[PDB]
Amino acid sequence: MEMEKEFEQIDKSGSWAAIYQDIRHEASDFPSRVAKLPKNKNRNRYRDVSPFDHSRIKLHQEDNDYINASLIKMEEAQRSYILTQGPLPNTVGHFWEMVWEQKSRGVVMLNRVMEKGSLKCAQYWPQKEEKEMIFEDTNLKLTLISEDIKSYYTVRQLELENLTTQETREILHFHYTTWPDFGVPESPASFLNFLFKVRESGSLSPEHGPVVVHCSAGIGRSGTFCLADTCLLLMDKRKDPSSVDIKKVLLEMRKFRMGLIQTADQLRFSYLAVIEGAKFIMG
Ligand SMILES: O=C1CN2C[C@H](N1)c1ccccc1S2(=O)=O
Repeated sequence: MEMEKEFEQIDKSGSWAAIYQDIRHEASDFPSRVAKLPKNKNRNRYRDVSPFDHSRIKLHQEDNDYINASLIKMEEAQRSYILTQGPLPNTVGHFWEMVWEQKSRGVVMLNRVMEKGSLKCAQYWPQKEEKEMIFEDTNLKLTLISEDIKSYYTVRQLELENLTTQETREILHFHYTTWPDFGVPESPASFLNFLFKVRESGSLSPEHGPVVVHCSAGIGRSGTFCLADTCLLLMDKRKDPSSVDIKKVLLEMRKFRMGLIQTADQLRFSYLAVIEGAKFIMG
């Protein structure tokens, strides 16, 4: 079926939970043996969210190459994304090592450091120009260059230096700051505006390594971001845009990381975002 009318048909019939459970039943199951090794316990935020072995990002290190991060490679859309958990106190150096080694231009953050009164990720970037951060375990230096605070999101320019070679690179930090503590946003308009700002920066384009996208677990909000982006790109590429099937795209993405889209409300919000986004694109 088309999307917008499949949408109204699920709303009127109140069957979002059943649609979402079908997706959960049909989703791929692949091994995640490296994630579960005892030496990696303090590298995982949640025991039930792990990268598959076949698609995990490897650190360029001989001691321990493990990080909780996955490469989502979308072949028809010609887009790639790295989806990862919010960094832990003992993995902030690994996180920036990955950004460096994979040649990413941008980092997309969809959570606040504290939500619901608990810590959802480490404070992994510097908050003041004159107070830079040094990660001694991976030999990197990180400096805040500029910050632009808007009503729904903040954009930061950061300098990452490999202290071993003295090479430097400019990294863009795109921080969506207004996702509610409970539920999903009422309108997709500010999320779409944010997606378009990431696109306009070049951070999603083939002349760079894959964008790094995270929330707390790196599957819910993060899944919503890449699902909406890929669906909108396919609608621009195909002769028949009504052929884009959001449930099929989501199952393709779940071949590369488990659990993408965590609730039926997140699934409905993804539909809404793609539907509204397709109208603004045209033309
Ligand atoms: O509260 C935490 C802090 N760490 C990351 C994660 N959650 C965890 C989970 C199991 C054992 C140890 C750890 S940790 O490394 O202390």
